[PDB]
Amino acid sequence: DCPAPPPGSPDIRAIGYYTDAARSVIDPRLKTQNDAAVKPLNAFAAHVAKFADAYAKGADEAAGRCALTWLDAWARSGAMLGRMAHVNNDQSDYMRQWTHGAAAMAYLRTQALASEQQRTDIETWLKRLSAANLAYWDNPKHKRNLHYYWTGVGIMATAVATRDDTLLNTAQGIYRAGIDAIEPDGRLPMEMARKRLALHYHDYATAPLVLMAEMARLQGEDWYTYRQGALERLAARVADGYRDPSWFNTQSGAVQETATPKASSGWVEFYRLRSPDPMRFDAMHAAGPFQDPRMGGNLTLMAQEGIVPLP
Repeated sequence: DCPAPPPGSPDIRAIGYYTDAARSVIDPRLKTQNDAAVKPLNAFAAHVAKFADAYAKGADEAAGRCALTWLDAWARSGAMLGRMAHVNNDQSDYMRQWTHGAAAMAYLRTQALASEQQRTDIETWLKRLSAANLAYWDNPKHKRNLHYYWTGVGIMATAVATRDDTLLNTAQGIYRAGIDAIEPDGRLPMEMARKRLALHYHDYATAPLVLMAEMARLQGEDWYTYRQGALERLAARVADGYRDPSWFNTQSGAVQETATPKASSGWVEFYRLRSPDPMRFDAMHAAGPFQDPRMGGNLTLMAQEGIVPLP
């Protein structure tokens, strides 16, 4: 019983909700308007990740076809390929980057059940989404923070699913841009300027880089070896900050919000299997399970069973 797919409009009109210069203080009304506006995008992502999780469970190919049913529908309608709105900020482009990621991840781990018209429809739609998100960064005034790192997620999964080598090289450049931006002390300067949200924005910048390196294993490449030691410092700062936020308080100049690891912090399931000091990540691991549609669904299960379940 595959549920009805929601409509896939070409246009996205998301609304920025930050009111300060450091983009750290949130307007309740401006947030609630954005959520309702992006609700079809947030609903599409959660279901296709859920449909991928049920397929990964085993003995549930219908769930796998259900995710393809949803992806095919948004592919043929040209979803997210139309007009991008800039109310206050570029939130619409950011939502296109996340939803394309969730869409690509759901396709990457379910494509084994795809039909030939489902392949042409979804892969073509995934490639134009990859191109549209990429060209957005050609304006050098768009500053390449975690939204740039998150852009590589949809491109990387599109490249592994379609064996597109140019899209692979493009995603690799996004990943290496993130690793190269880490300072010797393990900080990300554009994420440290977020005042009370410096720890949250260091944590959500680590997730796209971990997921991209984990998808590189699927093509037999170990991207964790690029400038080895840098990613460890940034992940170590995140884990330490959840235990004691004093370093983020000093370097950001503002006391951090008190929040527990959740959702995209599930990159720690993947990275604890790789770190030279995996016990630093015990406390974050204990806060699981971890699921995030923008990263493919359940991160604890994918960290144990692999990202693509064997057909």
